[PDB]
Amino acid sequence: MIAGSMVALVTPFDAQGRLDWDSLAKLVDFHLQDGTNAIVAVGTTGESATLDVEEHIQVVRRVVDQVKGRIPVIAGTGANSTREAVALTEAAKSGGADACLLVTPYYNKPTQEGMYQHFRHIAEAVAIPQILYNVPGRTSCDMLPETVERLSKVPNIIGIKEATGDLQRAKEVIERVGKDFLVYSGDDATAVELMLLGGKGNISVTANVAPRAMSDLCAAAMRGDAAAARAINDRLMPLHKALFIESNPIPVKWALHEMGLIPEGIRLPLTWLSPHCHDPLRQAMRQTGVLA
Amino acid sequence: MIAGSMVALVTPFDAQGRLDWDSLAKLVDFHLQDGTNAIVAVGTTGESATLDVEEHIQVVRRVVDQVKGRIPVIAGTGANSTREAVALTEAAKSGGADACLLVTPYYNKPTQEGMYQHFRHIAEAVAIPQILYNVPGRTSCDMLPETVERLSKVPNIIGIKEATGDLQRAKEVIERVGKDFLVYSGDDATAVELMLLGGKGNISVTANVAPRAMSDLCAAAMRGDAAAARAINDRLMPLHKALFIESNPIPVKWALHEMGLIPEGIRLPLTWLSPHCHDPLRQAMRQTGVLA
Repeated sequence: MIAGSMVALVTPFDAQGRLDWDSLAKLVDFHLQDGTNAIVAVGTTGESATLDVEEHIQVVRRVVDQVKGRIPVIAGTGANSTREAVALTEAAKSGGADACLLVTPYYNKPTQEGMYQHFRHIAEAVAIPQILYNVPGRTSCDMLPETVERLSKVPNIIGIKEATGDLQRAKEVIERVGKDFLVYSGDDATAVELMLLGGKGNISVTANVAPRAMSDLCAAAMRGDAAAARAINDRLMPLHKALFIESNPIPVKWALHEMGLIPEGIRLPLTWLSPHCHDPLRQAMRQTGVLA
Repeated sequence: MIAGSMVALVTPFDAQGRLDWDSLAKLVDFHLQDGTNAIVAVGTTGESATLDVEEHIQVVRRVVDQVKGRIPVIAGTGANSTREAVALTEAAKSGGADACLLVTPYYNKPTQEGMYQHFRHIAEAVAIPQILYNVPGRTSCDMLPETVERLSKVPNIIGIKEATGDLQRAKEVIERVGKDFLVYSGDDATAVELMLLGGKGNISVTANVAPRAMSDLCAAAMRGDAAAARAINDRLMPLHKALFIESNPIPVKWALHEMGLIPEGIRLPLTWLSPHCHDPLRQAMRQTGVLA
């Protein structure tokens, strides 16, 4: 049941930076009410980097217990150490997640072969669906198509999150893999086109603030209605952009706080949306009707 | 104490991937023997990404206890999470390291201000010398010259390991900082030019296999003997190149095992030097006199 608009959920912290379960619950009800298809908990937008292993499973567990099978809950469990990816992945599983999102090793720059062995091992170590995650703009390494196809043959690897924002690349992963290997967008601005070429969804930041509009956009795209897709899309386009004027999730939390859904909390090394960027993001929210 | 030829020491693993203390000992004796200026334990080349915290202190502690205070011992303690960086930094201090090496946040892409707050916190939080590390080609982010000058004014942030290999950049940092803030090289091939420009050292990978040559190179370079430095350097040049035929530390470990100094053990997601790179690196080692 994993596809369409999948919010890359933020982890709300109170002013002190401590986890805030009340806000966590409203964001889930928010997405349970407005049509979100899946919730990705504790991934990049959820500030995976600055969470104890302890806070990490507890966020997975409360989203899973709150969702009650009504929607898939995918947990971020990638790490740049294969052993740790196994452990975090094992933790998500016996935690309730329906699948795990695993970013490619970042800082150590593995060879293409090392990336295959890395993911094949996790896939073989833990009985739980696993989605790959390619984002060279952060990891400083790129999983090439040939490596994806190799991985696409592995039993538990159900799909990939392509974030380069490159359509030529996406098309290329789609031509090389089976119909049963799902390709997701990791780029909010061009997700619509990825879906028209065969993609099966969007793991988005934009869905944080416009869930309903993003599931409408995905359904259209994934149903062939290229005209509705690009129309919702160009209407959302300034939010897409504004949501990135500073590294994510610095902006999305600002918005989320402005709609009264989360406290002003973020953990170092992240900062709060710096003052000079407030009004552009504010303008984009008003035009887009997410803020009045 | 801290400058000159500073080997970015590898952490030896046996064939099953367990720490090898005897082999760590020889590497320490080797460097104490062949004149290495300082030892950086558990940094990037020491495969920090794949070491429990248990192993992290076990290694720092063992190098320190063997060094017996004759040479400085810098431990890697950076993390993309400010709290984890303090943690690792504290373990290092209360472990005997003389200084700590801290790479910038690698996947969350913090603002320049965020990088300042982050490093400022670590420096106030733990009474121990701290060196910044900037290597955008891994971290997907770049600390700007203005952020280095600001951090250079913090009490115990003693220097920076600039790895871009961009000399315009090195000059700028040198020109901006006080002369009690030291700039070290993070790019073996251009370290000579960095020191000739005002730099104070090379946290070297090539030093793993040629401690003596790199020590002499650094001495000339840091004296002002440009002609001697560059001569040692174009001589070493094919080793510099070969040692990166695949993401470091993959090549350097191969070299070290061919030399009889460490086992054939590397941790996933890394792989052992792929078959097609063996002879080019063997050739470079023989050309430089490291292997007969």
